[PDB]
Amino acid sequence: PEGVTVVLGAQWGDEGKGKLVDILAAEADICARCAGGNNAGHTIVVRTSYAFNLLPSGLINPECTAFIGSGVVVHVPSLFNELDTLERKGLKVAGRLLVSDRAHLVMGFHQIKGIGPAYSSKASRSGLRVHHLFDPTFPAKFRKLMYLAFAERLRPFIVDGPTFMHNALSSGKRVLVEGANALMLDLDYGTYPFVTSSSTSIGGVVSGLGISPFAIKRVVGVIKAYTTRVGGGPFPTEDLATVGETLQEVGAEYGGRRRRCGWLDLVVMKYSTMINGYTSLNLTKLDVLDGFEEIKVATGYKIDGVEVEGFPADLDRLAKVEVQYATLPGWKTDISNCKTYEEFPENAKAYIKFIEDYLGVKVQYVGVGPGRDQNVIIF
Amino acid sequence: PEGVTVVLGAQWGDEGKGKLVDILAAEADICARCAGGNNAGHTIVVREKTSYAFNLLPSGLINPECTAFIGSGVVVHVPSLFNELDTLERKGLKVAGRLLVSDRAHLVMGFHQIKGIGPAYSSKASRSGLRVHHLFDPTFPAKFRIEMYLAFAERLRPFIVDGPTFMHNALSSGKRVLVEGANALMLDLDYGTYPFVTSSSTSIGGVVSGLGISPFAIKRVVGVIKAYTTRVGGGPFPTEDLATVGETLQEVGAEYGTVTGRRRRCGWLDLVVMKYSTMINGYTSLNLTKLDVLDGFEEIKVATGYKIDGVEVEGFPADLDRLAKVEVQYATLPGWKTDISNCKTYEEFPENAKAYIKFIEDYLGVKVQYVGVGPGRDQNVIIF
Repeated sequence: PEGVTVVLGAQWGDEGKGKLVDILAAEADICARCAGGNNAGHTIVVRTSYAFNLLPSGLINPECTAFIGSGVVVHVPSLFNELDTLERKGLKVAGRLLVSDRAHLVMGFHQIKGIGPAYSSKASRSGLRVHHLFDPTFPAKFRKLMYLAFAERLRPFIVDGPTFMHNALSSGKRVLVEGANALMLDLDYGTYPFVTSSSTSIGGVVSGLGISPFAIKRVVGVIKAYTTRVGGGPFPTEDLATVGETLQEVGAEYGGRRRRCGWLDLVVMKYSTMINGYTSLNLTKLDVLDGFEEIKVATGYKIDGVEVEGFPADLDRLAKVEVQYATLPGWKTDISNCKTYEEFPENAKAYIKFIEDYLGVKVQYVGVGPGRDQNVIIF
Repeated sequence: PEGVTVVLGAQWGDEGKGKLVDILAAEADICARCAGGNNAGHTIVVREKTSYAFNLLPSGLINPECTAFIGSGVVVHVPSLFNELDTLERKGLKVAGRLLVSDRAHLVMGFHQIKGIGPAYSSKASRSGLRVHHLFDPTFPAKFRIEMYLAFAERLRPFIVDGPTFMHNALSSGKRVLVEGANALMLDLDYGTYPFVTSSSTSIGGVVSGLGISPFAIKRVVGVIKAYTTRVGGGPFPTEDLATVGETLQEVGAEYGTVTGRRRRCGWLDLVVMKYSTMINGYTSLNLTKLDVLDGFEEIKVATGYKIDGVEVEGFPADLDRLAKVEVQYATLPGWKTDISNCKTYEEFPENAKAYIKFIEDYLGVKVQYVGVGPGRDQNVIIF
């Protein structure tokens, strides 16, 4: 598919989008970050473990060019620390990495991790951008609150972002975008104030790459088969007993701190679908439910007996929600080695179909194990 | 077009997008602001003449059956909102009851203005900002660290909606939505002449984000391009004319600040800017405005390229020092030396006004659909 394929986290993050991106990166010329900081650290294992944080994980495909868009905020020392770690693990990066000269810089005083403060300076228009590193007045306006050494290593990566991307699109490149974090952590549309400091959604891709909405061809939402959260604020399907602990342990849901775990929440997913306009879904970690006799799925919110439309901006109202559940029979079998849709147990299919039918969006990829190879492509 | 039609300023603002909005609002069910603040002062005149100032509110309200929507991406100063609203109604234009505001829009507070748009977007990024739903939150006074905003809260209540749902329902039931971009592309927080830009997106991405919709829902994006270039702020301005061309554009185009009275910086049409602008926004067609301002020009220059040290510059430079050293390549086109203000079809245009339009079209590869040829409401030409 010529043009732009986008991969977005659909919930509150850690959905495990890495394997999909890796699958998709094999058919992509360019892999790009459009927004956010080095705040969505994640690892993928290949034949050897590769850590990606600021850099597009599509770099695992050797013929891919990686691109950092103008919407990103960049901590230069972390960038090179991350790059050097990858190359000293045998992955050639330097000849394939391009950085928009308009991306903003996370400074040392920003970490007094600094992503939020960097986006704050940006809004203030007192922030410094990548092109400032080659500006002879850089030291002066820095003092108004070593990089020069980094500027030299960075110099050959620098491009004019709008131009690079336009040329890519014009010459018919297939471009893959890796969304940072996830929808419910979006600055506008997430559980504010428990969100990140920038767009995590599809608009952030249009803004962050400076492209036409017309160039977006696919938007694949990554939906974990159950829900997790890291931060505070409400979490309607959270389980604080045995179910929560089983999800925690079987799903290896830790950063070292355990993640909050809960049933799948399709009220969240319906709102997420509304904002992002998913063309298909990646249902991940489905194997984590292999041992469950029964599986509940949130299908509705009520307050004082009346159906609640959409997702509430007010968190006290969100806290008062009474969750309506569907209960689905488990499959009680190891699906970790399924390789076609047809090998799925009947109740695993039913589970996928329930999600599809509820959301009106087809499920295209299914992650069924921790390994790179452990996926099912449905169409 | 069922779905979203967007109107975006293509240069550094003040292109005169009002007549276009007025034209499009007549065929729109909903008119929306998606991003920015009360920062784009603009007026519409109707018939024996009466002028309506729109700032925060969609000027699409000039069509009486149209519903106005303020998106989640907007930053809102509530007292200004009601000052503007009451003035429109006290001139006989009914607004209250056609106006809906996303409960996720952020609030411009008084201490932000010590206009406050920037500081409000700064609080948003810090996630310490207050949003519209907070006005109905009993902890509002606590985290403020007032009596007037609670009074405003009550007037505000029947306007408040869930933004994503309202827009989703609108698109589902086939409503025609018109989005009025604020300011212009070269003032975009990412892509403009930073730091001489506004504090948010003025471009097409800000629409997708600010209304919380799918890129697929965007049907048309009409760029408003003034027949010459103006600027208000500091920083470089490649086609700026500091002499007689500048003063003539300034005077004939009435290029004075809305409230400040301060003359705008004026220069030739710059298509290098427009090529870059097109690149970001992906215009489906163009609105060429104030073409009549060139009616008295014997020759008209148009920037077609930038060079630095004799070598052509691709795109637009992020570095302003590099922009400042740009040496501009101009084409020179013969004027038409005639009054085009009463033309009402393309065919009535003088041969050299047609040439000017075609030159713009051929250079940018985007067709010109509307041409403004005078200050009056009626004074425009629809080409197709």
